[PDB]
Amino acid sequence: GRGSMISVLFVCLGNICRSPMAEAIFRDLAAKKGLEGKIKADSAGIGGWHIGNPPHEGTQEILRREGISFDGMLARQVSEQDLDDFDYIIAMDAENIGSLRSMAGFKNTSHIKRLLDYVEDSDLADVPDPYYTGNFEEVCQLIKTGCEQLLASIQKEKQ
Amino acid sequence: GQGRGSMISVLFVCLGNICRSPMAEAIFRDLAAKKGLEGKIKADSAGIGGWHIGNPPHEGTQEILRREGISFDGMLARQVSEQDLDDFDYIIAMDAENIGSLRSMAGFKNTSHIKRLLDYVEDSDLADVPDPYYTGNFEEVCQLIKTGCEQLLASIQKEKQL
Ligand SMILES: [K+]
Ligand SMILES: [K+]
Ligand code: NA
Ligand code: NA
Repeated sequence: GRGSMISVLFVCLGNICRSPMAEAIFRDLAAKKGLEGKIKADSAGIGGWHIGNPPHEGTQEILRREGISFDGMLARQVSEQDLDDFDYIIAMDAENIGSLRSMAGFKNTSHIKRLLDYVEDSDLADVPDPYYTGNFEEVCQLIKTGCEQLLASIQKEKQ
Repeated sequence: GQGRGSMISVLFVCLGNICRSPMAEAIFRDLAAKKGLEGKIKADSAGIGGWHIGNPPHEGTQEILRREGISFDGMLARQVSEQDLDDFDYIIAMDAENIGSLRSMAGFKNTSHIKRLLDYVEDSDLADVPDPYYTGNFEEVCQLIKTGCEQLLASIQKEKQL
């Protein structure tokens, strides 16, 4: 539209469960708002065990039932450069925040926030890691509402 | 129980290494001494960030420690490094952010020995020790760190069989 494309990076630990789910859901929400030419999403993980792999089967199953594509999505590890490239860096939990701030040397981190920061009220602050819980349904609900509220916040602030 | 064999080492980690981890270091050391474990367990602290390197603990923590009649002679802030991960048997973080920072630092190194202090208080929740550098509340940090160190020491005594 007017000016540069907005970019959003979702960050979790493995970049196989949470952040890919968020990337795909957010992308789908944006597409439906007709914003695909104005906002772009990616994800990445703090850790590197899963680099190059498709999302966890649990996340694939969730997305499939939502009818959301995830073709071509494959884990990658966040880098320092990502901090400069992306307008919004959206962590899943407090551990991820700690990782990102330390990577940034505790400088220029105002754009690094948790997904549930965008959900007013909200009992939870963290999206739990289902690699450990097994609870992909809970994650899906938390990520859906978080993405809806994040998109609205970006839509407001940037247009 | 146990100086019988190699010394067990515990590193307490917070953000600045001036408020929480020094308080935990001093308190935990005091608890270990009371149990007669000075010859078996050694504690240290360190911070994620580097703003306060070389400084003594925050005045609030000094005041708490004075009240508890616990010494902190020679305790001076330092920043945690990769080598600390391999050196210490236990790495005990004050909050989830601290854990995440240590994870970013670890690379391919094992991180299974990195836990939060209040993970050992089974089960309170509170899970995080609040940062009094920001909150201004040294009293609640003292209470949390006392109970956490008590449970931590008991867990180590059970695990290492003293
Ligand atoms: K990715
Ligand atoms: K220290
Ligand atoms: Na940026
Ligand atoms: Na070790």
